[PDB]
Amino acid sequence: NYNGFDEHTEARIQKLARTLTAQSMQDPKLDPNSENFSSAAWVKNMAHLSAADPDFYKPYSLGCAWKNLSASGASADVAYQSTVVNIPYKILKSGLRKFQTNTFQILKPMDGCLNPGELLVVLGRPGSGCTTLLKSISSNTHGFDLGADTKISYSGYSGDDIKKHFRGEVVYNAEADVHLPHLTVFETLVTVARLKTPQNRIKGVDRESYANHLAEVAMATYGLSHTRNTKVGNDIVRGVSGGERKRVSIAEVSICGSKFQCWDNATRGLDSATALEFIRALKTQADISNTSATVAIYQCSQDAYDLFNKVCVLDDGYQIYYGPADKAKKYFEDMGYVCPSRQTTADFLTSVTSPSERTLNKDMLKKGIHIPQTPKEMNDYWVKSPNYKELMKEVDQRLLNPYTVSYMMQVKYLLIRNMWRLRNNIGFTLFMILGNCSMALILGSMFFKIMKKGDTSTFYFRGSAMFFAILFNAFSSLLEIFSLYEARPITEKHRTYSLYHPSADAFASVLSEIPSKLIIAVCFNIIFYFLVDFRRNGGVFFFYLLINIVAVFSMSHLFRCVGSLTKTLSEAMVPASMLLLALSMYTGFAIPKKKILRWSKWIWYINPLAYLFESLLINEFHGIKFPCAEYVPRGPAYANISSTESVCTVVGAVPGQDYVLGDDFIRGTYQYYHKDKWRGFGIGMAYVVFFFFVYLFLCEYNEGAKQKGEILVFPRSIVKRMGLSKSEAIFHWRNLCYEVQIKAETRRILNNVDGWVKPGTLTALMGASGAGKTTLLDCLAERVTMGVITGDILVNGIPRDKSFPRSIGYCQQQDLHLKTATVRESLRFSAYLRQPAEVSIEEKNRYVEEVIKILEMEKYADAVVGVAGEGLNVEQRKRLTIGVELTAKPKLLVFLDEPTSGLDSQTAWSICQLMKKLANHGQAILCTIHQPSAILMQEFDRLLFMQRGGKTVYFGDLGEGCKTMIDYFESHGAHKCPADANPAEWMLEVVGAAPGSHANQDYYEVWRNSEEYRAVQSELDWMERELPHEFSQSIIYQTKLVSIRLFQQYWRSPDYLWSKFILTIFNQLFIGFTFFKAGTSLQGLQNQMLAVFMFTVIFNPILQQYLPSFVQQRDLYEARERPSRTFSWISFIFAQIFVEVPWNILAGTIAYFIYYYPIGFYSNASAAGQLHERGALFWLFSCAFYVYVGSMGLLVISFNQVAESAANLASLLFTMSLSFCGVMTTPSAMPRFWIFMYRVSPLTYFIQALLAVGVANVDVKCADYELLEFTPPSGMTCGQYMEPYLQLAKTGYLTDENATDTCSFCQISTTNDYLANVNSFYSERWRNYGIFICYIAFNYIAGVFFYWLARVP
Ligand SMILES: Nc1ncnc2c1ncn2[C@@H]1O[C@H](COP(=O)(O)OP(=O)(O)OP(=O)(O)O)[C@@H](O)[C@H]1O
Ligand SMILES: Nc1ncnc2c1ncn2[C@@H]1O[C@H](COP(=O)(O)OP(=O)(O)O)[C@@H](O)[C@H]1O
Repeated sequence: NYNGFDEHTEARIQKLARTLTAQSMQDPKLDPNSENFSSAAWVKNMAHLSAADPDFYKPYSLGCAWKNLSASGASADVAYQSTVVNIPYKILKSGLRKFQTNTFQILKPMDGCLNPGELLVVLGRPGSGCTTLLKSISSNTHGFDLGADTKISYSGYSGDDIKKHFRGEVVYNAEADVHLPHLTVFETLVTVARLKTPQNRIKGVDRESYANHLAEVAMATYGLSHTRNTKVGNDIVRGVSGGERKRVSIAEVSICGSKFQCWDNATRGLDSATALEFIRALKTQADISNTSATVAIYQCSQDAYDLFNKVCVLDDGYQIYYGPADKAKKYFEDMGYVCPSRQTTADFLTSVTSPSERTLNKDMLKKGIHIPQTPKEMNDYWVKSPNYKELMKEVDQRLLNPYTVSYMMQVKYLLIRNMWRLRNNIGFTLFMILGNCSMALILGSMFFKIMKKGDTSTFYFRGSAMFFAILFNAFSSLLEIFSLYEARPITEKHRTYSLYHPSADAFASVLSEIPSKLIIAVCFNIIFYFLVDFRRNGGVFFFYLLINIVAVFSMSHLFRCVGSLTKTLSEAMVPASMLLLALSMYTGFAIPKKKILRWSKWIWYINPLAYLFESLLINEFHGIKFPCAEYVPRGPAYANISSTESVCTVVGAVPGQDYVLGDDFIRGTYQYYHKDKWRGFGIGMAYVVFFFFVYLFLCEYNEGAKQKGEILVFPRSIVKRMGLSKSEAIFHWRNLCYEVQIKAETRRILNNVDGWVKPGTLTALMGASGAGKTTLLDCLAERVTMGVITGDILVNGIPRDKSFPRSIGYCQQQDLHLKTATVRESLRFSAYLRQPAEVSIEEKNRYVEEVIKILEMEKYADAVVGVAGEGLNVEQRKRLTIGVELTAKPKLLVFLDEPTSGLDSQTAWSICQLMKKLANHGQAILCTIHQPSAILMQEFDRLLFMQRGGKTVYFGDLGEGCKTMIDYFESHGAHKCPADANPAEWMLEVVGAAPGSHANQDYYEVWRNSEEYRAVQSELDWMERELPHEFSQSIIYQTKLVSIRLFQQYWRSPDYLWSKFILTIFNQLFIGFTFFKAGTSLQGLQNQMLAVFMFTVIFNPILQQYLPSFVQQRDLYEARERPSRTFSWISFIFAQIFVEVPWNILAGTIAYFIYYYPIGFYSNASAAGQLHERGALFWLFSCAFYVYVGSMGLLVISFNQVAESAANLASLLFTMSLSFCGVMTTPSAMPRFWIFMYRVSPLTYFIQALLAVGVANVDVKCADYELLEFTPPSGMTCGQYMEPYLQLAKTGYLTDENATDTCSFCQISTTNDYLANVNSFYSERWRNYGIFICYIAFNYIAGVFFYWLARVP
């Protein structure tokens, strides 16, 4: 626990000061070693030492005064939900409404003043304008605008002053949880203390020693010195606790030296003890550094409220009170509202703004004196108050009278921090290194057997191997965008502190990835270059290595720029995919620079990979003569030949040559000239530098954070215009015990628990964290999977059946609903699937309307659930949860887990009122309650109080004012309950884990031996004597409803569908028009092969775009719908399949139309008289490919938990399939080992069939440079000369069969002969289609099976 600078921390800070000064030496009030030390002065000295630099004019302390502070913002309309059809018009409308609005008064004029060293607390129900006030007084006024009369002064400096010259002294923190998960607390603080060492003025101690001491004192002051070596952690990363993480925020801003602070959601997710610790850390900072700190908080504890100097109270943007915290209660008591004895003053002030919870004074209503009731009247009363006169007499008097370290040091310290991140999360780094190296080994091994010979038969494979080398080197670095997005929030926070240039963070993040890039570019390249057997000269190898290093750095900087412009990785996967396709496909291998069309030659000219690949090919081919592999006149009749009467079958060949010069081959095929060897390096370095600087400039400026109104979405159709079933049976349990085996061998978590719930009764379940409240609720609701349960649960004395889970409603604490569904649609979905099938749908609709009316939500009964930020809010989301569990007509009970937790006192009271209403309608509610107020506690009928380990201490009716419980506890030697004490806190103090957690005795024993225990046992015996289809709907009906809901999710998911379709359109149109009418020359056929190959590379983006949808539906299902027995996993998976399939078919049809015809396959079909059949088969293959991408996404996401891991696995499998497809290396040249991968990969059959359907059954038309030129023997024309050869090699043709001087010879006479080399046959098209369909079926079946394995209990 943290007690706010208590003597412990004074001693520990003296220890730290002794350490520092002894190290350095290697007035007595400030001397660590001599007696009479004062740690408070010591730390305070440091505050001066960093603030009072004679060269930095930062103020010692900033107050704040503000009068007439009005804040207004653009009115909040109802934004109709975006669907996949209406979003284009929405976009156009938004564009016209942004180029060519009425306002809402967020905050009515306010006054106030916060002096240095004071704590201000802002109270008010959500929506009252607390966040806007904090942003206004801290000058973070973006998304709204202040009035012309607003006068705000920071002890002389205007808002326009701190906004420029002192920004970072005035800080607003919407959250105190944003941190870097993998840095330890000490690392997180020492990096900041290094960036904030006034190092030009400290003498006698190394800058690092002083930074260490400063971070150590910051941990000591704020109670974190135990977490020195613990990872700061996160929600998903275990580490320090939430309270300790918020105190790390406090210590970090303390080191940063801010003077005016605002904490908006300070104690979100914190129980009273931890929230009080946080407020105590703020108080410690206030009196150690003189920092005025404002906070907005909910359910402020009285012990936490006492710490606050001043209170501001808001109501609908009106200021009802501003003054000392200890006078607010009395001020509102004079106004005419009476505080119930057991109400904390924070709760009293916040409830005075709640028409249904205020207790107006009757005495002043006897004499008929006016009491303001509406917020306008309360403000009109305050402005007339005498307290307002005092406050203004102070505010008037108050108004009438960049970085500590250089840029290089900032870069150095942030680089050290980045390395700390790397070695604290090394696993990802090792994954990158080893995955790249192993892909190197595999893919290079694929090239092992063919490069040994070194003949001219290896030229295409040399091209393709160099293509692989450059692509892999270029795109290896792309995993660091994850770290970029992970660090952006922290960079923004540290920017709002005048802590460092964001350019410094960008530059340091670039530098921290160099070691990984070099390790990869060494290991991968050594393995690949050795195995692929490129030129063995050391010089050429090192030139290759340098080119690859330049490639990786250029692409890393380009995609850092691309990621910088985007907000989330999902928003970047589309443009990044477009750039990836362009760069990869115009690199010079998929389409030689000769073959590129006039419309897209500029792409090749601006592609750094193009020049780098040119340099690589020049390096690999230049100057080495390759012996010939086969000459075109061949066989028996062609043994006696003169040199000039036979060529090599390769582009650069010359008749009579024993070899081909690689230079000629590249000049002819690619048009690369040795004079361009070093141009590629120069241009690559130019782009490296330019995009590095663009990345810095983008990270420096293009950032922002804007405010937004709480907007309901209300689907467009709406926007155009705009009883209960009694719980029937008693439920009870007896001698219930529970055990697990995970954290220990037979670790008990519920121990001899017993009790009951009856119709029309509200029973609270209480106990400190742990104590198995949620565990007991899960055990009773038959909701647990692990552990074993003994003791008997019963309904009317009979064991609970196997249909029991459908008779109980269980409202989970962390409610989760389909974010696209509306409230009414969600309720009706719940009713349609859970209520009995014999009930008509009209009756279910009527009941849903009745439930909507009961819970008071017809004002938002057609609102979209949305997210926590937009759509519904916490209160309305909890109301929807309760309604969803109610609309299933639970026969027996409604279990509620912590329905109030996380809310403010007024909405928690509204929830408790709803629960009491339901218990009055006839329901039987057993709700778990966490740290309730006395007013909330009063509403409950019965109480079941447990100790840690689920040891029941008191079961019974608590009675009025909790008097029965108080009497039971007092009558057994408990210390009495003070008349102002909350009874729940009192009983957790009597026995529990509350601060002061010592119990004079163990009260489980007292219960066991009590009178009430025997009363409970007698009643439970009498109930035992009183006793005298796993789903509600058929699997088909469940699948119908679930698939309908998923279709309504895809529709209304415009981002997913439109990213899918525009990615398909761009990628496929770009492939089609890059190879626009590629023709039927020998290079044309190869270009069409590589085009059909590029068609597949849309695999990964489509799968990754898809996976989040399944993950969302899966989270909803597993969390809520599975335990509720709403529908079976069969229905869930079949919906995930049926919905995905049609959209993928549509995408495949679009791709077919924009790919088949532009590339020219249709003319190839027509010339063969096979137009319609080949077109239909090509369209079938396109649709099958997209359906296959969907099915493989399902297969990988079925058993994987996170989407990213499933995407990585799918990418690995697709890489294997594509690499061994037989296109980058023919199976003949493949090593004997890898043929299995060439047989099992679906893309072999897909691409073989698709290229056969594209180019087969037409005549080859060799281009001028492709034709072989030689001369015939004496006296015979080339027809006679070549006739014997054509007799055997039944393919090839002569341009002039009768020519006698020199003849041009094309190897292949028909595209079928070329395809046979690729092993693609037009006779196997339908067989290959069948094989691909079987692949799709296997994917879906295996995905269903793996979901049943890894996920279904
Ligand atoms: N442009 C705008 N900016 C901010 N709020 C706006 C705007 N337009 C309307 N509002 C509304 O004004 C009210 C101001 O409340 P504000 O969000 O400032 O405090 P709060 O919501 O009580 O605090 P918290 O965000 O901590 O819950 C909100 O209900 C919001 O929906
Ligand atoms: N991984 C686990 N395996 C087995 N039991 C667990 C595990 N995690 C938590 N528990 C048990 O479940 C309890 C958490 O739920 P519970 O305590 O009922 O919620 P609350 O703390 O709100 O009452 C813990 O006290 C612990 O005894």
